[PDB]
Amino acid sequence: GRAVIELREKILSGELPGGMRLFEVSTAELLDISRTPVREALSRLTEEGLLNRLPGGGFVVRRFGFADVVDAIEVRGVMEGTAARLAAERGVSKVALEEIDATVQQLDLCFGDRVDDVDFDGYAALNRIFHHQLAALCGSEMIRREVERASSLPFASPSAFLPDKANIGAFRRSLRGAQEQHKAIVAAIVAREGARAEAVAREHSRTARTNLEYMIREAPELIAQVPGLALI
Amino acid sequence: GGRAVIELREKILSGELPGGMRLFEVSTAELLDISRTPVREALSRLTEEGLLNRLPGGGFVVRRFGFADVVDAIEVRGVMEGTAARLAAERGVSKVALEEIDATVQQLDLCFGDRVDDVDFDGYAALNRIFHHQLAALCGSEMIRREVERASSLPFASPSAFLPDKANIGAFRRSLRGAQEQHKAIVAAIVAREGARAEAVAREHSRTARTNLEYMIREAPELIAQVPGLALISD
Amino acid sequence: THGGRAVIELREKILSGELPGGMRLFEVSTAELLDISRTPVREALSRLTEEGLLNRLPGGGFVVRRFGFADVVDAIEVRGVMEGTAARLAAERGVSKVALEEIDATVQQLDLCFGDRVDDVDFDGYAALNRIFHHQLAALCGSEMIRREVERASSLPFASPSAFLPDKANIGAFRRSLRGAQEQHKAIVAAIVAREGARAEAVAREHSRTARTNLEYMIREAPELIAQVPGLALISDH
Amino acid sequence: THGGRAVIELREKILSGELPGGMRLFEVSTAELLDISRTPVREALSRLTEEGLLNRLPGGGFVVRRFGFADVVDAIEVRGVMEGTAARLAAERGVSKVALEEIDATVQQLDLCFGDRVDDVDFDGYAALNRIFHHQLAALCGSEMIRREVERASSLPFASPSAFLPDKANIGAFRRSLRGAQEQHKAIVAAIVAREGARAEAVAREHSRTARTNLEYMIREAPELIAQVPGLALISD
Ligand code: NA
Ligand code: NA
Ligand SMILES: [Zn+2]
Ligand SMILES: [Zn+2]
Ligand SMILES: [Zn+2]
Ligand SMILES: [Zn+2]
Repeated sequence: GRAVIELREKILSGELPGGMRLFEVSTAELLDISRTPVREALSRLTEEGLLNRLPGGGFVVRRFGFADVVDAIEVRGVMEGTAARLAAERGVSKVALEEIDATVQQLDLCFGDRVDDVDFDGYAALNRIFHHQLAALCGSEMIRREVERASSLPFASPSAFLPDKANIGAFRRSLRGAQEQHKAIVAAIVAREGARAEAVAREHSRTARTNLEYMIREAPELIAQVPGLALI
Repeated sequence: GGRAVIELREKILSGELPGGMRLFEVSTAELLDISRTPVREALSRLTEEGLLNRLPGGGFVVRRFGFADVVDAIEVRGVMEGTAARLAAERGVSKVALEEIDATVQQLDLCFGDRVDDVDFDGYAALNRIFHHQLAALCGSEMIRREVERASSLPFASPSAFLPDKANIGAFRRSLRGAQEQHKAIVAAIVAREGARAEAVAREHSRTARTNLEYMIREAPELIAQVPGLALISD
Repeated sequence: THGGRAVIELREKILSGELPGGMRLFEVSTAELLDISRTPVREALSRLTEEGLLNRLPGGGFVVRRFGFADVVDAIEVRGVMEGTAARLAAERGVSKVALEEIDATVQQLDLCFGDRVDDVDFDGYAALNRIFHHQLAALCGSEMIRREVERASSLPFASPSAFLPDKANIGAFRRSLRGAQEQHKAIVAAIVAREGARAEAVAREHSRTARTNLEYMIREAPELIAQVPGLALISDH
Repeated sequence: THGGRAVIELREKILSGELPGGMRLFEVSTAELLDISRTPVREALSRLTEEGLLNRLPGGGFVVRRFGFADVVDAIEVRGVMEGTAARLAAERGVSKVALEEIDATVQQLDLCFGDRVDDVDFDGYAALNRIFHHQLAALCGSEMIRREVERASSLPFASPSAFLPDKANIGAFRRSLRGAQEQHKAIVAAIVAREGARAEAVAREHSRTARTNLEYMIREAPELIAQVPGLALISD
């Protein structure tokens, strides 16, 4: 319920920092909520990967460094590469293929005549749809939920490195190449080219890594706009 | 908490608590005859393990599995183990971690005799668990170790799942020779910084469990009941 | 040399379709047709067999090799596979400071070909520097055998890295495609520096799909460009 | 034919190391050495340049190509990469019922070369059937260009499937066993049937990568033997 939302907000803002131990009574007091919803909130946020359970009881706010962000992006890329390869090997229905191709055609409409001209917000929304469609493309529920789970951490999400404030020249310029990769993923799946589909979908996740590296080096003010990046 | 986890897992895997059954901490506490505090932890831990799903309106639901789920889970474990192998090959491995896994590989070789059938199956199964735990931790990333171990958390996704004690038969002992050659190649590829090879061999290695599953279905159906949760699957 | 001149002339006659696919060639008849001595012709026939433009027949003579669209696509695929091999081996084995500095310089020069508009691309400069980049990539791991085999896989007129970048292909659609191709050049070098062999191989192999896309664009949208790629106009199943 | 006999004799002399790497060969002096006419010697020297055993010199004539241990390893690497490509393309494009039946028959026949003990292996039977399996794999996708390039990548004596099998057998050089090699043959076919291109490429590449581990063990651990082995004696190191 609302206990999950409030607790999640306090973890993501760094208010409850990594390594902080949390107990049902002391957390219920901190949030000013009953123990029953707090119990559910602590357990749900362990399942989400924001907290770890301690031996002997209680919870601890999970610590994330830059290396964890890079590894989580790498795991999303590996899992998205798996969804793409399995769709290419097993085949995709006419309908599912038509839907993902429609999203790709829609994403092309985000790009103007100059290298800088990109509808950043439209791209970010359509990009989420494309990645959800790719995760479900092979028709396996197990694959879909594992791909979605690898994309569940705030900084591991496909549109995590495209926040509203990152609508700048350098990030927009990068989206052209990223969209060419969306097209190649679909073309490889259609052609039953599993190795290519996996290779492009895995490489595509290096765009978020390259963006993260740009935020660290050239635009540190952007770090705070990425969900989860306030935890680092 | 841990005892509640064990008992609840047993009741799900036996089909006593069938797929689609809604569970609550009060009714589960009553059924297991355990306090609600350990039950609450057991329900949440078994959601993380993938045996239960949380319901939006409260409570939990026992997850249902088909043959396709078993095959996909093994595929995901192999993909993740392939990732651990590639990252250890690209990033490098400490002298100590390398010495430890190599010791496991040397001990695994001692399980094989002169005849194709002469195989210490039980020794192999125990050392195989160690080898796969060492591989998950090899690159030194806690995030990778955690995600590889999670991928191996389903009863049928585990590296040892398709090596139950009763599967100690000719056909299985013969297959272990090639599986051991794959363990050696994984370590050799990592040492040589050959990431593409390390990933390819570790991913292929997981196909051994898929072949074992297919052998159980077609040639030895009596073995199905030896793999946790496999007997419940109807397709 | 007399041998090298016979090679040039004979290659020109094969690529123009003057000596069509399936035509049987012998020393005497080739020497007569080129109006050159038998000694350089013998060398030219053997060198063009090694290049893949002729096949040896059981009997001492040769035959002009016939190519279809499937051959063009497979040749580009083999180049991408071999360039992916050169990239992976450079990433696994390591690259010398000097070789890395040289290929980084080519990548930096290639970036200078791109302007502010998606269309603003120095096409001719890109085509020349692209050849250098691909020669440097073939030699990057330091193996002579690998360099030799990668170069051979890039030896057909339509399998070469700048085959699908003829001077007349300097049009909007091609200039826009070069931006993504250059990002791939950068990623190949970055993956090699990071010892990321799987990534290096994946990007280098994907990079060769740019030529395949250029080919498909020539067939569907710009048929006038087909005749600009050596030997392409001969192919009847485009 | 006179030409073909000159090719065979010259190839034998290069492979044995009798004509070592770096040795310059000229038409008249080579014709005198082999005791053969001018016309067949021209064909032999040109054919062996096309095969990659000789290189042409800038001023005219030929030179026996030098191969060191690093060249052997790189040639096997190129072979594995090309065979991995043949396997992946067969898996992606699909194979006919007939071609699949033929290659599966070869795999079943290869099982017949194994006895109850690890050392109980019919090496000569295995070598012959293995060559067939690799020829069938190269042609499986139906592309003449791919078939041709895979065969070219497998043509150097030390990169050829089934090369030096009795020699490896003598010294226990099957570090990756022949049973493991046969399990890889089965997995290649199974991956192609299943349209699993990434798996087919990975297993076919590993199949050759492990063949190089075996040949490395031999060259390094048996130097006293390789100087008498045709196809290895020519190695310069
Ligand atoms: Na409950
Ligand atoms: Na309800
Ligand atoms: Zn995307
Ligand atoms: Zn294992
Ligand atoms: Zn290029
Ligand atoms: Zn073989």
